[PDB]
Amino acid sequence: ACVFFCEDVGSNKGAIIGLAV
Amino acid sequence: ACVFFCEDVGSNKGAIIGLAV
Amino acid sequence: ACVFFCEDVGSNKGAIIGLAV
Amino acid sequence: ACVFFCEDVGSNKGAIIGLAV
Amino acid sequence: ACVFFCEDVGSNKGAIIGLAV
Amino acid sequence: ACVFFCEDVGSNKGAIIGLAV
Amino acid sequence: ACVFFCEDVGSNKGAIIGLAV
Amino acid sequence: ACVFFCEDVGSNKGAIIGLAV
Amino acid sequence: ACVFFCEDVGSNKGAIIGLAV
Amino acid sequence: ACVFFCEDVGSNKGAIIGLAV
Amino acid sequence: ACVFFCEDVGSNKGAIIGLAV
Amino acid sequence: ACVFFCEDVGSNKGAIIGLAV
Repeated sequence: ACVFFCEDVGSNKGAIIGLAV
Repeated sequence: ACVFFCEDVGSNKGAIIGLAV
Repeated sequence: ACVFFCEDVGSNKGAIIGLAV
Repeated sequence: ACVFFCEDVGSNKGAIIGLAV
Repeated sequence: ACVFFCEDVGSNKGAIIGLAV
Repeated sequence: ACVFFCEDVGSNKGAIIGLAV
Repeated sequence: ACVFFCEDVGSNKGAIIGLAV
Repeated sequence: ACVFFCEDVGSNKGAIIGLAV
Repeated sequence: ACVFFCEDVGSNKGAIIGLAV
Repeated sequence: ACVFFCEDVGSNKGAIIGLAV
Repeated sequence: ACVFFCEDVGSNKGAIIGLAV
Repeated sequence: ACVFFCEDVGSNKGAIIGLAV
């Protein structure tokens, strides 16, 4: 899998986290 | 806006994320 | 302290975050 | 949205920047 | 000086670049 | 192209690498 | 090729960018 | 798990890769 | 706190370092 | 020595790793 | 060995650098 | 100019810093 660096929609500040896809 | 790499306050968690400002 | 990159235990969508250790 | 680290197309410049998607 | 990672307003794609301040 | 961070399929020790996509 | 981080000659606001060398 | 950035001893160039631990 | 990248005042060889702000 | 972030030549793999020089 | 991104102790300086371990 | 990420020889720990060249 790969890590996407995306805003967390489950965060009221749209913090950019790593998403493991 | 800017993206800064910061520890998210308010917790013990120690998470460092991209904050959009 | 150092910046670690770890899976966020508890997160429900396989998140990877910086961590201040 | 996500931020990817990509070479900006269309040029010779070779610039790599954060693209917001 | 420091490098801020910010959207370029002189870019029609808001590409995130390093700004030297 | 963009820099992706993905697991290295085939690698025997769970390696994560940049990938030029 | 390698990712270099260099000042963008020509840019009018002291920009620093990745560069594919 | 976390990603350690370490030389690969299974590489004759000691390339630094992400190790998933 | 956030990771800034700044010139190291005092350093005699134009060093750029992370800075915990 | 320096660490550069480069695509490892010789292959199709597209791996980008830290090279020590 | 590994490279970690850590604040260098012993000072007020707040410098974050790559430590080789 | 560009930033090289190199061990500081004026450091007894060979810490990797950004060198402005």
